[PDB]
Amino acid sequence: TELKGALIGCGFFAVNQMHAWKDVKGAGIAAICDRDPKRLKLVGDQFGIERRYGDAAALFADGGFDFVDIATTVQSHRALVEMAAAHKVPAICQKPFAKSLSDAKAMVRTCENADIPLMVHENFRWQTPIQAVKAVLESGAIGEPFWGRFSFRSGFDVFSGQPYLAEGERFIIEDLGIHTLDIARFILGDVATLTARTKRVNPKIKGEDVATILLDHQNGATSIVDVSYATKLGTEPFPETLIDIDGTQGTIRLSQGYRLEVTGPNGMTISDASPQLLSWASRPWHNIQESVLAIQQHWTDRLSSGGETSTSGADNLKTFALVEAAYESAANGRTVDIGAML
Amino acid sequence: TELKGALIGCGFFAVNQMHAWKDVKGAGIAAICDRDPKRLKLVGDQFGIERRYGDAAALFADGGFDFVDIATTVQSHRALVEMAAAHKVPAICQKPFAKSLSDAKAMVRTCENADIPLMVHENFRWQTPIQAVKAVLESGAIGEPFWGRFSFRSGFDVFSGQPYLAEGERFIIEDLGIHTLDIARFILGDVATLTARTKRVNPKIKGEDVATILLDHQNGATSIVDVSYATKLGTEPFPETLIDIDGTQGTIRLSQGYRLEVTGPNGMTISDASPQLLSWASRPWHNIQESVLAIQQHWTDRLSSGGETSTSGADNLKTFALVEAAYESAANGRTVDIGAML
Ligand SMILES: NC(=O)c1ccc[n+]([C@@H]2O[C@H](COP(=O)([O-])OP(=O)(O)OC[C@H]3O[C@@H](n4cnc5c(N)ncnc54)[C@H](O)[C@@H]3O)[C@@H](O)[C@H]2O)c1
Ligand SMILES: NC(=O)c1ccc[n+]([C@@H]2O[C@H](COP(=O)([O-])OP(=O)(O)OC[C@H]3O[C@@H](n4cnc5c(N)ncnc54)[C@H](O)[C@@H]3O)[C@@H](O)[C@H]2O)c1
Ligand SMILES: CC(C)(O)[C@H](O)C(=O)O
Ligand SMILES: CC(C)(O)[C@H](O)C(=O)O
Ligand SMILES: [Mg+2]
Ligand SMILES: [Mg+2]
Repeated sequence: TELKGALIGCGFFAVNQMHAWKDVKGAGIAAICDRDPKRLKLVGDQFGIERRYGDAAALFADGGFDFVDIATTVQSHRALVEMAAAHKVPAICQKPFAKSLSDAKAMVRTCENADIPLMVHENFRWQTPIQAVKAVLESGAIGEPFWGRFSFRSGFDVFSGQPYLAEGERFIIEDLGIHTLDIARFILGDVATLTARTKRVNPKIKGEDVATILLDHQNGATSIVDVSYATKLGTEPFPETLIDIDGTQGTIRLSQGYRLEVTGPNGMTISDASPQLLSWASRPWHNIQESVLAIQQHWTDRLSSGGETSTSGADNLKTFALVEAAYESAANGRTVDIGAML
Repeated sequence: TELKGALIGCGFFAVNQMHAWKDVKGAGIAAICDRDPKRLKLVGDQFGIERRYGDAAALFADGGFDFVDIATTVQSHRALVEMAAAHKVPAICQKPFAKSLSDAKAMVRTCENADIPLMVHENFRWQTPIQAVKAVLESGAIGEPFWGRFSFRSGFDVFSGQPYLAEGERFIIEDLGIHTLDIARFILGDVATLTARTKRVNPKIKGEDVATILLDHQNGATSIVDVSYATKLGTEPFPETLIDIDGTQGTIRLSQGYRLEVTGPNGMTISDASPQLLSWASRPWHNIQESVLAIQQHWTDRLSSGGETSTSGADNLKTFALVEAAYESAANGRTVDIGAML
């Protein structure tokens, strides 16, 4: 049977989510919503969507959908999730989850009280290369992991497609580090303590565009999360996340161009962990775009079976707390206890 | 007209220093000293040295040398440098400089009061690839540096050539990280604050074999110093230090195999930054062995010109403070102020 979705926020990234919902087996978009009638019209016509709302309140009043997909900017996330919980509509919410850890917890609390699933659309861990790093480590190929590096250093002009990124006092950790930190948790488990440093290099923005974060994982592992939008390389890696993992019996090295090198007791293997190229995908976004389909299918599968999602609201709190801790650490110059925040 | 040197400590690394002394123009070794008569004979015969001593006191009593090269283990460093100062003999001392920052400071003050040059033999910054990274950065090719990584991750059995490294409670930071931290200072300047984590992976050693360090440089830059002797790769990089620098106008990437990539406003260049393999050198140590010639020739030039050496006693205090601070940080879990130690 065929699940019916409403997408709220028909913006730049929502277009990818709409393409992917078409591709998803067992779900489709029955209605869309946007405050901007130019976007409502553009996306409605492109994807052949008849039901079109100028405000979310009216969309929820009319009903007719089994889940909601919140692709708006952060300012409206809490309100829209709360509206979803009040109407008992299962909700997907884009990152950043909320404006603070408090708002995030209240959002998780409200959805639990209404007994509806809540998933954060956190798609970086759903990329094919990141899945492959996880599979290799889980298999036992390199023994117990003790050290990692998770790197996203770019000079790509993200500000064209996403103008708001140049305007906030907070930029790179909230926008991108949120993903890289999620990957660190996904691969090496939850974090106990964290230390962070930030810098603004680009003179045309208001926010920090370089962040370096040292993680002490609960399992004993140390990792480095380093992110930059001021790194000028001869070959632009956007939007590849590069990963080094050292274990007691081996190494994983995910390097640029999706090359995956695994050394264990048996010896070295090299694999191509490149993503697929979907019909609607576009270089260099294709890795992210594939991961949109993966996470949207995952949601659809879990909604049908009754299980929890991988980047559930509850789980995402442990990612989001690292974002808020990194800002705190960067300002105070202090190591921050994550356990105490949650 | 050559400067006549005396070498104290005819151990395994001293062989490299003796070879290089032969190559150095304007200096040579006239006497040697070792407490072990087997080593005194081996090195004496190999290099054709007539004057041979069983103790440094008798050596300094007889005199007849212009400088002293101390290649003993750390225990006798303070005593030998003090003997040198009291006999007004310019002194080179192997790393680690001393057992504590306190001893090193007193060693520096004694040489300053005796009006004699004191160089620490700290040779990693004299490696051809590392000099190449310095030169590129100073040229302004990548603008002002804001971020760096300095990385030495090996699975190499250093314990055969140097069995004392397996014995002590302190291992990788004191032995290897001392170099990596010195390089970080050389490239990005002095450090204000420091945070460090350590781990023992290898079951068959007493000390820590993994260390990850975060540096806040006085000039505003942030760097990562990560060192490991428990890293099992498909190609062994021992003993290469891999360096990434990001600047306002470009990047530097010194990668495995002495590959030096520089991206700036005029495109990207790729060059070979590998060492000259000297007649007496031997792979893969030829990197370290060339730097022995470079630093000893440097000493000899500065002893003639009367200028301060690059890794002088006074300079090396600012590297040694970082080793001490890193052990402290790793035990405390706290960030350490470097300026308050000096
Ligand atoms: N990898 C990823 O998953 C990924 C990639 C890019 C962006 N994002 C995230 O997606 C979100 C949206 O990013 P974007 O670049 O598409 O922004 P955008 O500004 O292009 O789109 C937001 C849209 O939502 C509408 N909107 C805002 N508030 C609303 C409300 N209360 N009701 C109805 N409509 C509303 C706006 O009119 C706009 O069209 C952001 O939170 C961003 O962090 C995620
Ligand atoms: N890249 C480098 O610069 C590099 C490389 C290896 C070792 N080292 C350093 O060089 C030093 C020596 O290392 P090694 O591996 O050659 O050690 P080693 O044990 O081979 O050599 C030390 C020698 O000094 C002698 N000795 C000790 N105390 C003495 C005293 N009071 N008087 C006279 N002789 C004495 C010993 O008999 C021994 O032969 C160490 O401090 C080490 O940290 C530096
Ligand atoms: C990769 C980008 C540009 O930071 C995007 O905002 C994202 O969150 O995926
Ligand atoms: C770190 C090494 C290679 O073991 C050696 O002691 C050195 O200082 O070069
Ligand atoms: Mg579908
Ligand atoms: Mg000579």
